[PDB]
Amino acid sequence: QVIRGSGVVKAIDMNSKKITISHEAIPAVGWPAMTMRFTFVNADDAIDAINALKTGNHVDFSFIQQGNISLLKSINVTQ
Ligand SMILES: [Zn+2]
Repeated sequence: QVIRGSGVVKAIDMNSKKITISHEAIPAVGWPAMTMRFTFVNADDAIDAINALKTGNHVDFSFIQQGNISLLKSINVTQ
């Protein structure tokens, strides 16, 4: 139920708490490569996403599915 992904951060919205990630195929849930919105709960996850947005560096992340909400459980940026 914890799903892992990778991609590039393309957008962040602090009102909706949404990180837009252009992610790779995720075979565990049968999703193709897409640009999709993930919800963050913690300022740390947002600050990692914001540094990824600046650099364009690849990001690894995990989330769970609640319908239209993909809830971020972790995020790592890679220099
Ligand atoms: Zn912290």
